[PDB]
Amino acid sequence: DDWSKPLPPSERLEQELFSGIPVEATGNNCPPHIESFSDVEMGEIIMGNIELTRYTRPTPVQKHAIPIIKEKRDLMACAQTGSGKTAAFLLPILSQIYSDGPGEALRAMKRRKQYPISLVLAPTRELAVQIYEEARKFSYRSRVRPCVVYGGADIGQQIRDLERGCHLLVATPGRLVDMMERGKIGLDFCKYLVLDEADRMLDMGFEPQIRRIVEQDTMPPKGVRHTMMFSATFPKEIQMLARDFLDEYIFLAVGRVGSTSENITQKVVWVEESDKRSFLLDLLNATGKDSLTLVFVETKKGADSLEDFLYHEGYACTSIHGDRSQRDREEALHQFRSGKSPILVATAVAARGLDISNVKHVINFDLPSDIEEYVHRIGRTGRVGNLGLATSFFNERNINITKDLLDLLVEAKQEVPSWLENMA
Ligand SMILES: Nc1ncnc2c1ncn2[C@@H]1O[C@H](COP(=O)(O)OP(=O)(O)NP(=O)(O)O)[C@@H](O)[C@H]1O
Repeated sequence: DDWSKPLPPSERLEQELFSGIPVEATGNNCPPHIESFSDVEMGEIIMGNIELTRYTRPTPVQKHAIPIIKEKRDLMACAQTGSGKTAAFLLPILSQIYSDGPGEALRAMKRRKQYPISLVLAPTRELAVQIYEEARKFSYRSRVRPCVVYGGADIGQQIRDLERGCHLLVATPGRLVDMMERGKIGLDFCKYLVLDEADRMLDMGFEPQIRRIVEQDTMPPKGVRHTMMFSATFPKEIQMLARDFLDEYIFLAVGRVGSTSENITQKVVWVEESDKRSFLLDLLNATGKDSLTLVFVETKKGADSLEDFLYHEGYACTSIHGDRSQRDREEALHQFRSGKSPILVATAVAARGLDISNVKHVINFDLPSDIEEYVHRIGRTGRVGNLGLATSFFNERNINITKDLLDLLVEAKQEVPSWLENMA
């Protein structure tokens, strides 16, 4: 049929969905930015819903982003959160899908295995749900049916949610890979790809999964598909990712991009191995007892030992490791956001692809051997809006990383221990 004409409204539905500065651009032929949602005939379903959704003027991001996207041009955008980046890609993407129609491929087959027209990859359940909920707002009265899947939840209901129809898919990388291997999702006709919060997805170690999804499967190559990345920070691993996934794109930054962090306090202390346990105890005693704490250690043997130690000195802690049985799983995780056990001891490898959310204090009991992993770990601080904290224990075992750590601290505008320079 037709995908520009709105469907009959449902009043049951609207009450559900609808509860009441410099900018830099870098690249060829970047189409001029925009006044108001009115320039570019998005189409009725969009502004129909735009007025429903309280949006009055697009956001600074939404405004350099939405036209670039509508003009079939890849982009790499940097913006702090609360900047309205979600609607920035959802609005124009969905607008196109409404105008162009499902597409001859899908049509030619109109259950079970689904082929999404658009794939949005998100780091966490919380953000994935967020994107999903606004997708519903802007797909209301359309024949586009969005879905969301994520880890740390029953896959059975998700699978069945998929089989009801899925044109726009929001997903955490680990769960999407699970769906593909199960034959539930195919990317053969995916025409729009979005990596929201890319830097964080890399911090949690989703890169192998993301490269499985994009590069190693049936997903249309760049130039054919339209690809968009949104990232707070812009590390080198991220510009390499943009190099590999994007095609002659436009670069956007509203506030100027910090290389990393900006909402984490960073504190390095010299602590001999002999003293780490006592030092940790002091750190924890100063913790706002409700605040969640993540403790990284090097080996599993070390993770079980420390956690054992903490539990007997009477702390509510849990461990995630791999001498551990696989479904103690989220049980450890699930106790973490519960506040039942505000201290989680873990190895970096055992925390790969785990949505360890709302962590206020990250403690590197042991430091990794490269600065890139160090960036990954302190990346587990939670919210944007609220300053987070990263304390690292350092000694002679960590000599190799002084200069990298020193440069990072300087570029992050953090206090530099006066002995650290002397070590380099
Ligand atoms: N043009 C707009 N006018 C008013 N409010 C808006 C506009 N665009 C988005 N918002 C609201 O701003 C809030 C935060 O923006 P959102 O759509 O979540 O993107 P975002 O916050 O930049 N991405 P993230 O920070 O990771 O959550 C939401 O409640 C949106 O409904």
